[PDB]
Amino acid sequence: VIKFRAGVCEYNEDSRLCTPIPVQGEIEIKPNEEEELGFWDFEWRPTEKPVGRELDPISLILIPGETMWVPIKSSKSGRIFALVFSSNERYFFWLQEKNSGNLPLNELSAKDKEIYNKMIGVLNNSS
Repeated sequence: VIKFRAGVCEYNEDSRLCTPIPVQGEIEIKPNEEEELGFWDFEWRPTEKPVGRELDPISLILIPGETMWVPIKSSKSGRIFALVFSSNERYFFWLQEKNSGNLPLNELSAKDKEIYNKMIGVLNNSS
């Protein structure tokens, strides 16, 4: 429904560190495929398949209190949209373009207030 360019970022965490492996795809904000599961998919999907990491193509639901919204969990490399889960496979996503990583970090993954506000609202929302 609402599409943007993104990749995956690593599942690999050591101290919540990550290094980008350049991988392309698209993220799509949806309210479900046929809108009856109950929860709001972020469908990721490849133009280049995920590598270096345990992650695969996915259609993944944002469930309150099982999806935390983390603005950036790292400080090695910017551009970290993190959705972290309670031992059900956490998924990290990465901004495909550079709009972050020229400046000191904050809540940046692209932007601070916009993304933070978008992420919290889609997250709570539930069908």
